[PDB]
Amino acid sequence: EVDPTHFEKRFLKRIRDLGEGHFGKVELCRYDPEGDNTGEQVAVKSLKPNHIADLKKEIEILRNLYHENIVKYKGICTGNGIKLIMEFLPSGSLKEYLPKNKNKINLKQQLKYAVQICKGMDYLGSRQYVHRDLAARNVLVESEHQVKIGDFGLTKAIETDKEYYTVKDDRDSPVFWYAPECLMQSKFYIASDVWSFGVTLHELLTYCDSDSSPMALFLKMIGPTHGQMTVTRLVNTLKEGKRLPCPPNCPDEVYQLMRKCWEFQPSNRTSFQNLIEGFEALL
Ligand SMILES: Cc1n[nH]c2[nH]c(=O)cc([C@H]3CC[C@H](CC#N)CC3)c12
Repeated sequence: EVDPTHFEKRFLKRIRDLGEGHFGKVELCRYDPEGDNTGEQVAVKSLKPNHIADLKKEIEILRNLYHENIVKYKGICTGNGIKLIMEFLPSGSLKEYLPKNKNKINLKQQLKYAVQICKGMDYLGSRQYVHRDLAARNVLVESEHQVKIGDFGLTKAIETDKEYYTVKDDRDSPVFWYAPECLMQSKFYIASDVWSFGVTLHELLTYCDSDSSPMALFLKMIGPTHGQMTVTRLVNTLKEGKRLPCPPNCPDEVYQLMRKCWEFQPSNRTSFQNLIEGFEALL
């Protein structure tokens, strides 16, 4: 019998590199058994040359997630060493899509994408998981009307009888998408992911312009060349009460909901289900 989720490594042939996430690297590949370039194009995540247990945990997370605004698990490709086979969204991430499609995508469509991310993140949060990496580069574009969350490499399960995941390894962390308690105390909540959405929402409203990215804007405020002290400087700036400014051609009613995602203490911060009600009211 043939398992459809069991992808043989020999048939799987590469096309291009799509992205790389700390240790795992994601490559576009054509799975073509018959050998005439008629095969299905699939996204193929695998380890950069261990973090096999981390990838195996990521695989088992994604396999059991079923949601419209979350990327589809297609299968696995297994000597040891394992590869995660996902569906291929050709339009790509918001980082690549939004700059190239400013004419098609308007504020009304941007808020629809924003709701769809929250619906994916609320589904994720309700299943006792914490994402730890919500940024525009990880938000994929299925079509002009649909977006999906297309990476779960830093996704971890919230522990037993506790409201946060105690972070151990944090070498390459997106510090400019991270809330103060993640930077300071190194313990990641669901309310932390709301902060990360707030920055993703800013990225979305700015059409993922590199000149006005979160990294670029924070570096303009705190200082461009401080290196090792950058993160402690970044906290001290957020302690004073200095947030990312309102994007150009962004309403205050949108920006105020974005500001509610960046309240200092997580206990008095807005949630995803609350944000859906906020955006839909404007729609
Ligand atoms: C899955 C995935 N399926 N289809 C796609 N098309 C893309 O252009 C990019 C991707 C992904 C490539 C890997 C990055 C990881 C990061 N940071 C997320 C985005 C995918």
